[PDB]
Amino acid sequence: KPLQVYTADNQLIAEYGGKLSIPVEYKQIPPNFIHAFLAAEDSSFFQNLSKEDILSLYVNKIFLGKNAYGIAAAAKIYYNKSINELSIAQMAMIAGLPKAPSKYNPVVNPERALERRNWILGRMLQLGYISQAEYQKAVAEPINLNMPNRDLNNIHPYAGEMVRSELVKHFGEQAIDSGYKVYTTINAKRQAIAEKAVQDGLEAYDRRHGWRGAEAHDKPLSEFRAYANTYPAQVTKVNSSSFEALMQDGSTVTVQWSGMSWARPYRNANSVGAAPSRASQIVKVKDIVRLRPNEAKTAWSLVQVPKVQGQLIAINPNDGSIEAIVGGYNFYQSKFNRALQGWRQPGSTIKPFLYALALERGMTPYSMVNDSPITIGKWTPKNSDGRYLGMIPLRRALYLSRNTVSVRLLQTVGIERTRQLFMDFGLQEDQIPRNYTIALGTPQVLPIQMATGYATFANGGYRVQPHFIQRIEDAYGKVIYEAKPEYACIPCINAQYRQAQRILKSSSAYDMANILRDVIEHGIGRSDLGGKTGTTNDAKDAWFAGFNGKLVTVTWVGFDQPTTLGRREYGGIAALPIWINFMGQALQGTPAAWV
Amino acid sequence: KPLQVYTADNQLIAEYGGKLSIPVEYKQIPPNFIHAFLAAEDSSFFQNLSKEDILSLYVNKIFLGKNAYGIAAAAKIYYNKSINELSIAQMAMIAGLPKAPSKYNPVVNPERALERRNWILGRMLQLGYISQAEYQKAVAEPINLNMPNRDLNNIHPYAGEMVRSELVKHFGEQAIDSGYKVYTTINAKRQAIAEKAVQDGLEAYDRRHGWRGAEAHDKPLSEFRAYANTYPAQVTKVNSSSFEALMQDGSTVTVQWSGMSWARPYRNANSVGAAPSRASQIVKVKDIVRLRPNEAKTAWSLVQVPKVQGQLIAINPNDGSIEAIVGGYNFYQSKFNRALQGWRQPGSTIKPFLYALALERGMTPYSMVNDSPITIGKWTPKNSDGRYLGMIPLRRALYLSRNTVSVRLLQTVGIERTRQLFMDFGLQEDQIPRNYTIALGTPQVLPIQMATGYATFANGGYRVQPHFIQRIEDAYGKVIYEAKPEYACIPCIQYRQAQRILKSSSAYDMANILRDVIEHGTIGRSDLGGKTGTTNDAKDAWFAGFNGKLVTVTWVGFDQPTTLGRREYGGIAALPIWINFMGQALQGTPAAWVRLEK
Ligand SMILES: *C(=O)[C@@H](NC(=O)/C(=N\OC(C)(C)C(=O)O)c1csc(N)n1)[C@H](C)NS(=O)(=O)O
Ligand SMILES: *C(=O)[C@@H](NC(=O)/C(=N\OC(C)(C)C(=O)O)c1csc(N)n1)[C@H](C)NS(=O)(=O)O
Repeated sequence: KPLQVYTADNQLIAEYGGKLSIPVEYKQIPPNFIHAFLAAEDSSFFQNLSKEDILSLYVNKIFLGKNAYGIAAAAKIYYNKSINELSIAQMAMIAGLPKAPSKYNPVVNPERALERRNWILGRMLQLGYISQAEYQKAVAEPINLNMPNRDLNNIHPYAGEMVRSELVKHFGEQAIDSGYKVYTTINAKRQAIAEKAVQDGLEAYDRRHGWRGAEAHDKPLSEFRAYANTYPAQVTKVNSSSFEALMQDGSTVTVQWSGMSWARPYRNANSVGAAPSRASQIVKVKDIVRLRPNEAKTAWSLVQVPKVQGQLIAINPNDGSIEAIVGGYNFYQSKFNRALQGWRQPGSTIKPFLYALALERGMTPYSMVNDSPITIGKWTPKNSDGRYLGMIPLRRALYLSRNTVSVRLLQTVGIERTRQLFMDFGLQEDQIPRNYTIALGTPQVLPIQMATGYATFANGGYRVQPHFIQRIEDAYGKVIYEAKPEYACIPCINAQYRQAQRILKSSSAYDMANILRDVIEHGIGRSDLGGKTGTTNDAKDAWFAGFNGKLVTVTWVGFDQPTTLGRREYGGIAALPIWINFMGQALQGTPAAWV
Repeated sequence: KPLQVYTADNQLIAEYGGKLSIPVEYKQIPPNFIHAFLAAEDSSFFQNLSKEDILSLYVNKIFLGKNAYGIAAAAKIYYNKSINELSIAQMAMIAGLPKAPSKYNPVVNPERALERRNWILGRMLQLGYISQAEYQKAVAEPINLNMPNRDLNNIHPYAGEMVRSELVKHFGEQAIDSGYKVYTTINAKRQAIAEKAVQDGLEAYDRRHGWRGAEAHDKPLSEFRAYANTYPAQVTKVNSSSFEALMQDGSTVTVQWSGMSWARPYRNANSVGAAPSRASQIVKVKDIVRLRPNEAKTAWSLVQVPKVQGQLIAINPNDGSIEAIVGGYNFYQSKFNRALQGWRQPGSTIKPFLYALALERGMTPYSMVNDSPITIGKWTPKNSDGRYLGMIPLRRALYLSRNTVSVRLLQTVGIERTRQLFMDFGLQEDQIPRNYTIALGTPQVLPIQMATGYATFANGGYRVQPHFIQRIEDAYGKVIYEAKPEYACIPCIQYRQAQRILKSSSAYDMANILRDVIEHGTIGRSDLGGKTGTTNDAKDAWFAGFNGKLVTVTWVGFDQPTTLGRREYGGIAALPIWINFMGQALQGTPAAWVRLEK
């Protein structure tokens, strides 16, 4: 009974196997397997009937490491075999594990394991259980691990892993052994859209930054893996306008000029070389490249896995339901989920929060704010363009992200009142400094926390908690957990007990939502959308946080090791296209839904 | 449901607790405990109130290290507390364990444990779960582990551990979690006798070789343990005829001259110094000594834990039932079991086996054998006393353990026939050389193997297998295992008949040679036979003996082979232990001898 993961549309997306026990009838056990146990220790005081008799009481229970309880579970976990498919050497390997299933474990100590195994094999021979022929064959046999994957997550990988890693982080490995059916809030259609939007958007950034050369040269093709619809290939012949490449299935393909002409060489983030004029400028024979076929598989193109990373998080602003989550370019690259674990600075993307606090004090979007030079101790917060617009409306100050106005508003609204608000918005106390730079978007945040914050605007001023579990059923069919979330608007559900806490005045949240809608309509065929771009120092991060009354989406683009994305790569350039693509498709065929 | 260890007499002597889970109703959990779990991680995506509802599904299952499954089992294992007796700091400590019950465990990483705990306490404060008063109190609170012992083995330690260690060696730690009742072959009365006989015998050897000085000097008293009716004490004041010592309970005691005057100093294995004339010659202030009190209490005496080791193994020669087992001086001094793990040379104790084969070939105890110098290619075996008795009867050659006669009999018998016999009674093929020195007792053996050997004489020529399990019951009362041993004599008690490894007449004649050896070369008994043994430079002292109902093998020696002394023999050293045990174990039982079946 594995841990089962479902989307909100009843689709089984992942299965997590825990502690495994496959009981077998004693008479079904190969005699050599019993012999391997009998030879595993020099002396039994319980040729020797008694140990065989007492072995039958433990044979399906013995902890053999790596979640294996009993001989059948070990045969499955280690070799993906039935006990009847095991070789003498593999039987001797398993029989050496009861004593210390870590010291003699073949996964952790392969040397120490073979030492123990060969000793048992030698003893099986001395005891007459095996012939010298069987013995020589078995000692020469390598470890031969064929460990099946028991963590099945090949449909919506980020969504599946979110469940396993969270249960394990909070409740440890026993959470998987439970055999529970976890019904998530994940919308499979929206999840599929998000995965494609992040892939396309990262590839769009990547391509405009240029060809970075083959990922490897003169390395074995078998050491590479396909992912994100990219297939490792080896360059075998280079011509003037085309090249030949060897695939992982042994077939040779040809890439025509049209499939590689895009390859202007990357020089740095703000520079690409001249458009290629010959295939020899792009590839060398023995290069390990990535290719992509078309739908028919009649044509192939030279592609590139982006070095840049990204994420997308989409929540329901009324209850905090996580509808879609993408934590990187592709889950094969690494299990790392940037939506939940990726601490980055939010930049201008934090301003709607602070400005909503100014609106709380009695200001209006039209209220005049002062964009002039300022000082705190010695520090001078300067504007992006080194310009000062003087007295301007609050809404224009926000749209143009004026840093002196922000610092001035922080002084008006007080640091602590803002820190408490950032905390109400979802933000971590420890990650929020007790200084004036917070008005700038200096606190490190998680994209999920930003989504929670933007939901306050979409919902009318309420604090919602992001959640991914709708219900949990036991293996026997009983509902053991039903989500009871805090709702911003209870009448809104029935287009439910817990009412969410109001963290912002209704009028301030509504005003900020409309400023955000005006911002998105001065920088999809929809009129119910609002949003804010963000970019950090030296374009180390590109953000877009936006919403409608039914859905909040936060997109991020950047390198894991903070490096410039490029002079031209503002939040509005790199993150915004991902947001648009997802939102346009996720909201296609839904009526206008404002605050 | 722990693993229960029982004696043949249906008496519980040990309990082994495995994986523990004490389920609790959610409403019975202190709110601060739930708060500690809520504060254990920065973000929950299941404030964060949803984690509370999901926590109820895991609260009795969460693996918290050291066999603890669930909050109540951790409160018990770590603090011997109920969840309602836990402090805020202890609740924060437990709540920090789910993530990594090894990287944050207070038993293994106390530094990492406190780091994680204090962080959780800090977060409980920031979340408003605890006041600053509750917080300052809790951070200042030390680890405060009060771990109850769940491996109860304080009655017959070597017997209890034999069961736990064997199940764990063959079937791993899951063997304990099974909740099975093991009804063993151990006789509690005989086991109690054996423990006392080994202790007394080792102490008798020890005392005559002199005072070796305190076991430690300027070391912490808390690092020592009481065992074998010896209590660690620290010398605090030394006078002319007496000394003051600090006990583990904090009380100061006085040892008078009478309690320490025995302390002639050990000079070497064959020498002791002058009798002490003042307490300063025996003890220094800050010395870690062992003391012993009266039957009630009035005075204390300076005692010494022997450096010498010993063992005793007693089996039933008809089925191989292990009736008594003592693996060393004290299980608390050394967990190691010399009866089952102590590979040593048997010396002259092997001779009855070789001489028995010579009887199979048609020789009689009276047959003349040649005790003269002999050369086996390169090797020249010499006799113990460097004497040669010439033509002597086979039985006298055995009694006086004549090495040249043994080598001559090995040539008559043949190495392989001998090796086959050694293997037949349990000796290990790898431990038996393919040379003439085997006649002298050079193969490395276990005392349990020697007991199995000597049972062939007591039973009339049969191979029995030593065994400690009579039956196993599950927690629900069902018999899941019943011993089906090989019996030497079935009418004597399915049923399994043991294999004959020696001729009835050979076993009978060797038994009577052994009887003569014990009756006329050393209890009010005439049904006993036995053999002494001593190895080169008295590195080992043995006594293997029996009656028709019981075989006992005793051994004395140092773990790192060193001489016992010139005088220290068979002897002398291992024989008094055997006598003491046998005399008492057989007290009130009729005469029991072997049976001839030509
Ligand atoms: C908003 O994201 C805003 N960015 C900034 O205030 C920050 N850097 O801006 C400069 C121009 C210095 C840059 O080098 O990009 C900033 C805030 S916190 C941090 N680490 N950097 C931009 C200007 N507004 S947007 O509308 O262009 O996104
Ligand atoms: C038998 O145990 C017999 N001992 C010997 O043959 C051995 N050593 O004897 C000497 C005298 C050297 C000794 O110091 O004890 C011997 C056998 S195997 C080995 N490594 N050494 C003794 C003397 N006879 S008994 O009657 O005491 O058993």
